[PDB]
Amino acid sequence: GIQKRFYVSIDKIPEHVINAFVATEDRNFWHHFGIDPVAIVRAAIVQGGSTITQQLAKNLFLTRERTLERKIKEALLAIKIERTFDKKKIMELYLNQIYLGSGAYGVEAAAQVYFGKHVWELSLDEAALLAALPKAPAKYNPFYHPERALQRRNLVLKRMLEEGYITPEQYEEAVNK
Amino acid sequence: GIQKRFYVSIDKIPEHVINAFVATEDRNFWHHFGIDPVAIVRAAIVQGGSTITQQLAKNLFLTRERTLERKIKEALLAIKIERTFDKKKIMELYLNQIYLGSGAYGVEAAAQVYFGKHVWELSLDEAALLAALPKAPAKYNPFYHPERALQRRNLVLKRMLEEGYITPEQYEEAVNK
Repeated sequence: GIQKRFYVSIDKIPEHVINAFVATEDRNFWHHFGIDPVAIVRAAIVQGGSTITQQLAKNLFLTRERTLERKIKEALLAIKIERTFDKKKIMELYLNQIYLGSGAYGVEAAAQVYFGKHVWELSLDEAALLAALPKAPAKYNPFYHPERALQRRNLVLKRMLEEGYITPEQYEEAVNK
Repeated sequence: GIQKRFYVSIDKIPEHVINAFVATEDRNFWHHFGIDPVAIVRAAIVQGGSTITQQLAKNLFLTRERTLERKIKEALLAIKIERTFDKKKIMELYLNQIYLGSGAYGVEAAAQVYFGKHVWELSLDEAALLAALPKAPAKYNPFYHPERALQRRNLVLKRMLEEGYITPEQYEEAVNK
């Protein structure tokens, strides 16, 4: 098996993990149609970028190209995908394919590599750490950059708090874990 | 909802339906890697064509193009998909997106439109009918071409028999339903 090991359906994935990934990478994921116009504009201002669906598309290309052309092929695919499968399913696929450093593909493989346990056994702070990796697994890998990894984790937590996915009490406890 | 209505996970889909689709469209689906070299060659001889994974890719393009270029973009996607998700999952996705005529997308929407019931409530002969549609939903639609639809159904049954997915007794009973 290439790395197609450890697939877990959406219904067995913690609300905290889903929310951590949404708040951090595509805050308005549940409502757009593949691409986020507002996000794209609000991005120009100050970060920014793609939607979860786009990141999923980006990884369906056998090649690792980044031209402007490819970015459009991604957004078109993203849009078509959104017309074919629902949000919970897209979230499921995305979460199980995403590279999270240390040879870990998907939330499950990650939960074990980083916390010796199952994704559904993860705490809030443990979920926040996974969501902080996608941006750059190698730059924020807790194994050798526990410092950048840590602050980016608390940043995800701060994001989740702003989205209302967790309470202030829940926030204070997590950032100190 | 566009048509993203009626999604059913692989584990709730009858062995007869899966097998009917495999035997008919990608006999050696469980063992290839996205494309089937032997199938492609054995195809030239006498039919032939793509793998289930390829058909899935073909439908992730917002456009309905058929150039040689697009056929290659499909096979590359197919190959990448196979390296990302396992067979049972690919089968799940494919089966839920495939157009089967009469506005029906996926096996579920099909089971209802054609047999007023749920995919898991389908009989062997009912499963054989669904597998006969992908080739040309409009050419074999039971609603207006019950004649072509019928013989192609029995052809799927004959295929399933040859693959050993059903017994001779099971075959005789179905072709007469």
